[PDB]
Amino acid sequence: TLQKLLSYTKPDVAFLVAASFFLIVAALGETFLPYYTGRAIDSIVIQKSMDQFTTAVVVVCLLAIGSSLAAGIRGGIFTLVFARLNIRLRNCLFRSLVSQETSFFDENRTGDLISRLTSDTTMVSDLVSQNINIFLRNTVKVTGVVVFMFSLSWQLSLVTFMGFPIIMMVSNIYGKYYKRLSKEVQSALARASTTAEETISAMKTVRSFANEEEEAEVFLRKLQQVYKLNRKEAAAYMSYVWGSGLTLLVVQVSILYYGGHLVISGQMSSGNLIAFIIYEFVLGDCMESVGSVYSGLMQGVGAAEKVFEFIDRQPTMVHDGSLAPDHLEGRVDFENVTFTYRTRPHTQVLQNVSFSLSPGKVTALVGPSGSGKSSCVNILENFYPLQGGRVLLDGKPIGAYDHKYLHRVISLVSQEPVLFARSITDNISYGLPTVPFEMVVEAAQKANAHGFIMELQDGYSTETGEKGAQLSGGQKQRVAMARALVRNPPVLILDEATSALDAESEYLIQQAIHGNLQRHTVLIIAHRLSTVERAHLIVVLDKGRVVQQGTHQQLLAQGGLYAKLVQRQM
Amino acid sequence: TLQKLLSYTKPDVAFLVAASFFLIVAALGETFLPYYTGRAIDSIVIQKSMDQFTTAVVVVCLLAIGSSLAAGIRGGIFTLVFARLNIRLRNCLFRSLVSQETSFFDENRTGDLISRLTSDTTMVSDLVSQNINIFLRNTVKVTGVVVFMFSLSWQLSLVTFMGFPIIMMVSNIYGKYYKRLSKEVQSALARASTTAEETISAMKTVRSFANEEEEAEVFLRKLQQVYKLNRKEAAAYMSYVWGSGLTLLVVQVSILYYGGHLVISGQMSSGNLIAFIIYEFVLGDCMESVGSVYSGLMQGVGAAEKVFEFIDRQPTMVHDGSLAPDHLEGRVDFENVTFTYRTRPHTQVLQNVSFSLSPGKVTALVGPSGSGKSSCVNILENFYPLQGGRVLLDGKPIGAYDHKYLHRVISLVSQEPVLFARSITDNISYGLPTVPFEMVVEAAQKANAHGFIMELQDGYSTETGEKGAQLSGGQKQRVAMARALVRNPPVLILDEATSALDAESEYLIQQAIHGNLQRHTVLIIAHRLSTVERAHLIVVLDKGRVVQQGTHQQLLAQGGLYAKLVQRQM
Ligand SMILES: CCCCCCCCCCCCCCCCCC(=O)O[C@@H](COC(=O)CCCCCCCCCCCCCCC)COP(=O)(O)OC[C@H](O)CO
Repeated sequence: TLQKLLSYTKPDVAFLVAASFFLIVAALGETFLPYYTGRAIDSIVIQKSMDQFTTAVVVVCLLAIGSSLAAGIRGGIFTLVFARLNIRLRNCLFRSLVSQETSFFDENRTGDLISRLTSDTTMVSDLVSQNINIFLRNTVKVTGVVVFMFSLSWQLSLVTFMGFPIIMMVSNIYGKYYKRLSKEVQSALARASTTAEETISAMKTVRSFANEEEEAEVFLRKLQQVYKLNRKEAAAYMSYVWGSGLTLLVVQVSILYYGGHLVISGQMSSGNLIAFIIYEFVLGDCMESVGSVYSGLMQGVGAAEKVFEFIDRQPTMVHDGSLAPDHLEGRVDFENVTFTYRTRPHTQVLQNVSFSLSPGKVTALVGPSGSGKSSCVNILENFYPLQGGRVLLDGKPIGAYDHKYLHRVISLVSQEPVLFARSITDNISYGLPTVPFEMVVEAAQKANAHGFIMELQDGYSTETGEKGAQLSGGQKQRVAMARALVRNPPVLILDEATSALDAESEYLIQQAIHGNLQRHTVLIIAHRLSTVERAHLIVVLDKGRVVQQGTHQQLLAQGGLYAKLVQRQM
Repeated sequence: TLQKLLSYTKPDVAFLVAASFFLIVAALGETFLPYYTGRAIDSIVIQKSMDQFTTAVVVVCLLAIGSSLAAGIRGGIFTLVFARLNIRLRNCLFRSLVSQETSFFDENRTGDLISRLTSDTTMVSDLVSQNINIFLRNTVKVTGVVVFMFSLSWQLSLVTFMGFPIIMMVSNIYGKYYKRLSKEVQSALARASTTAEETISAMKTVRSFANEEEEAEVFLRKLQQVYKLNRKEAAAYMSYVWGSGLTLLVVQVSILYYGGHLVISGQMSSGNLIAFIIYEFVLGDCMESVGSVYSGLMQGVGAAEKVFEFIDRQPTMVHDGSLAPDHLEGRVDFENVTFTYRTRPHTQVLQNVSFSLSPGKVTALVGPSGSGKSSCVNILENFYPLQGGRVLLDGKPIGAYDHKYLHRVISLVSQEPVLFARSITDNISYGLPTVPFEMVVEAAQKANAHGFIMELQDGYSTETGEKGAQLSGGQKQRVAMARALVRNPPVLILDEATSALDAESEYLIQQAIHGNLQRHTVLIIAHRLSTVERAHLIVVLDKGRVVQQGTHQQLLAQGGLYAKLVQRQM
């Protein structure tokens, strides 16, 4: 997958080569430093002079200042690459995530698709800011240090290189054993704590049995076992500290003592021995840090397969519409449509339904509250495709009209009309470009929204603050109705609350003034039967099939599947 | 606090004094080491001989071995103190988190009252062990190091003490500024992620407007602000590294050069210069470690307050009642009780109810399906207190009796009878010990619990696996029904949920043996109006006063609110 992660850095090679060059300079400065420290000490003790001027100068000016400056500049350019990579991953992932067909969002969760947008992209940008930085820096420094301490005195080099594996071996053995015993104690305490968790979380029954003493005592037993487990963990820790400490001591004193014999023999200088000891410590620390960072880098490159998982997934439907004639009537028809989801294809919610809607006239819908009525709402909004059948808007199917045009000639208001945390002069005129104020005023009046709006804390621009949860259901549905009416839509798809505790004048006036005195091929989805009393063609349905048509007077006349419900209401 | 926290270590004084002494020894050895290292280098350079061998000995054996062994023993004894303190706190906390009156369990949560237990007692023991370890160790070692590097050469100590505060001040300044800018960048990225989250989490209403593109654009610009906020953070990081590095360098080079002149002038000996530089490094490291760890210690004692608020919180309702007669009659009478909650004391959910149960005679209780009927069982089980009224039980009220004897005379069967993770021989004697297994199977046959026990995959003594889901509704109902008979209770209580998943076999076994044949003053709080199949009395009340009594044939005659329920339902 690293053939991809390169391609999302290809517009950053300028920053990358600048940062890499200054990284290499920083490492070389910090690995040429100890040799000249050794030359300084040797200039003190061997030739007692003021050659120390020139050597302290060589240390302080070029090597030290160069290391510090290059370190700062490498830090700067890597922070810049971090932010630019973060921004471009977030933008590409979103812009190709918000263009999937809705069944995508029905399958996958929402907390997961926000984890994969904040935390995962943070990890896959730290993979290039931090971990590759540290790993490459310390690799260059380790190579430099090894070559130096070979050039200085290869006897001590051979000694310490036969030495370091012994330290690593004993430390790793005892550390792994102690870690195992520590994990065992942690698991024992959690298992012993789950009993207290349950007896706390179900205190009613225990109270009913007067059995609290025999829960304190079982906790005392299930804990008093952990102590006898823990003594062994203490002993293992003690022996681990002894083992690591004494092996490190033996290697270090062997180094210093062989070095002493060399310096007295006359095969080195005091400066080169001090240089060798400092190089030994630097090599130890750098080996430690390189060994540490591999966990983080493995975790990062594992996280880099969640972003690229979604950042290019082909959508399963195309919005290939082209037509957009400005003049419609609104002949919503259905041609034996049967529809099922993509989540459970064997169950059925609509079977060969074929019912029409007369232009410019109300046409409600109702069912047994157990069959699929909402599914006709979700099919007409062109969310999901169809299995069998076809739907058409004034002759041509809805698969042919232009996308924004199609959802501008239809509308929707629903059971839970969500209002995004914005201004109410924006929530109303949501999807269409900045229509002026007076149209919004006429719209809010035409849904009894303008009533309360002027009585809020500012009027129209009262942004729906407090994380967008301040308004109540009545104003909610009325402002939603205002939102659909702004577009002047030839069709409308309306839904009604199950409690129906609102003013309720809006729906009857929609059957009377809002949609009856104008071209509005309104459809209704009614749970509360307070609107059955007036309609045009109540097409009651069940099991995904049409059973009755015509006015609900004939439903009362042919009292099948409907007259049973009106007695269930009273 | 600190005083009680000390009072919960009082049994550990032996372990504490032993570990403290060994901590002192380890710190003293590790601070005596570098002086003798400097003496070794001295003997290499100044008087080139094998007088070095004495000093390599006095470094490798005494100081190094002693330091490492003492560190091992200190680590071991602090692990033992950690586990003992953790155990004692958890035991005492759970001992006094189960003896509180149940209103205290209603008010508080249950996720908190386990997170508190586990993680907070972990923190309180971790405070003492880990951080008093680190703080006390580094205090002793820093005192020793300062005394030495004053003993060696005082001009050098005065120069490095003019040096270290300047390093600390410059690092402090620039680190504060850089952390400020990094925090602002994190906040801006989180804000833009929230504006993307409100569109991910509300996809359907967005799709309804063909408004994904403007959402992608809003996200793009809300990101392209972060880049401009981030360049300033890059410059802050640059200057932070430059400032810290250059100050540290100037201090170090001034010290090394002044030491060079000191060695040239005969004022010192090169071994003491190496000793002084090693002491400078050690002192810097330990100062940084203490400066890190004080914050963790303060956080630890800030968490250590959450335990002692519950350790000795006195219980509200004390079960000081102490009485247990041999035999009894079993006449329960709710006598003008004035019961009141403590979670919403404005309302009076039960005010002066008056009705008496009869020995062996069923007394069903149903109500208006919204009013307070579910409280009577909690009144009977002596959960909550009561202001006025006295439930007289055979000469004495319930409050006078023994706790265990009380809940051994009375039982209950909840709606969803909670059954903890045990075996189905444990549960059928929860509080009652030393039960013969044939009594268990007999009192399981009396409620038809023998059915799904033998066919379950382990025989009789099957453990309730998967955290209590290997049984179902009617199963666990028959289980709890088997519970309420193993104790031979002269009083019984029952309840049942609105689902009524059992196929009415519960009522067949109610009227079978322990409702008519055996003497059990059965009460019942039944939904769905199913208990009217048979009754020896019926109480229907509302909010404290009883409106209807007598057998249900009077309820047919006195058709108030009752005869309409059987016809409205289906
Ligand atoms: C960083 C900016 C530097 C600017 C220039 C300053 C010039 C003076 C400093 C020289 C540059 C060194 C830069 C990198 C060094 C980092 C590693 C380090 O500091 O290690 C020292 C400190 O490491 C420690 O923490 C020491 C603690 C243990 C003491 C070790 C004693 C000798 C080992 C034998 C004892 C055996 C027991 C071993 C237990 C670890 C080791 O001291 P040394 O005496 O070996 O050499 C230092 C030299 O004399 C400076 O002039």
